[PDB]
Amino acid sequence: RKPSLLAHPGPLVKSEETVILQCWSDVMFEHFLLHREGMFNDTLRLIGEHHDGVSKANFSISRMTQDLAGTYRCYGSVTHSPYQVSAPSDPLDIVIIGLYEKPSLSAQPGPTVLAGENVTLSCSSRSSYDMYHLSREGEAHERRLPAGPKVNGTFQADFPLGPATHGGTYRCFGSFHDSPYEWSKSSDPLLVSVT
Repeated sequence: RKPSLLAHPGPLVKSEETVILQCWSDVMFEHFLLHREGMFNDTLRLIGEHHDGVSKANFSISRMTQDLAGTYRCYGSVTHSPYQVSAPSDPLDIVIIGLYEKPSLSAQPGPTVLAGENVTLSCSSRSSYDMYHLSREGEAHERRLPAGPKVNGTFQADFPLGPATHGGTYRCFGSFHDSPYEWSKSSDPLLVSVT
């Protein structure tokens, strides 16, 4: 069975700041394997610490650098079965943010709608970002879309939210094709409310 993987304080890290990745399972794993897919692929074996019912292991990053950015997954293991590991934790993208000008985030028809209204959030900027990333507070994986051709000055991606059900606070970021885990500064948060 797969462990959990979380970043403290969060997966979106400013350049040279710290982040700690933690693997944990209510299953008493002796060791955890933390695997990163990115510019520098690596798999680290961490010793599981037992904390009253929980087994967990940390991988601490003192200064966030692009070599540590990427998609991470954790596996739990036990020594009586050295050649087998648990199913993988859900992937967690550790990204470096705050590297470029923050984009603009707007909602159509607007940020306050009735349930069912078809809402679209648009991320835009004068910077020539190749991709935009949409983050919703409290929701795990960022959505992404390629920026639309420059419509004379502006580069933008339109994220459909579909018929409104639940509100949320959204933020967005731009990135370049050369580096999928290096993003701009966050747009100002947008609160979408649904009645």
